[PDB]
Amino acid sequence: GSSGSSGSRGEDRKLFVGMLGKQQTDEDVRKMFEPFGTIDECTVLRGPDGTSKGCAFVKFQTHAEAQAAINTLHSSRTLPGASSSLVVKFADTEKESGPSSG
Repeated sequence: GSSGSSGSRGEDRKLFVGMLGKQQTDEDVRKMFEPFGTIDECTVLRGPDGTSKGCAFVKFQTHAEAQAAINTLHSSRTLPGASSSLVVKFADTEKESGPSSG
């Protein structure tokens, strides 16, 4: 009842996608994630042989849009030859936490 789903911690547009296949690329993911918002920055994590390690970061135009995707995309479909479904969850960027004076 207009409550429950909405409410996630981590104010960060960027998102961490997993369970990706060599077939799926920035193009697919982008056009596949766009349907849930306008993407601005999309980078895929690959190795030396341009092989999709199985993860990619997505940066929507706004947070609201970011959550939208996950809400659904998250464990939604099961890309070809992929153990689990499309694992979509907010991403985390190195931070600086610690004592203020010392």
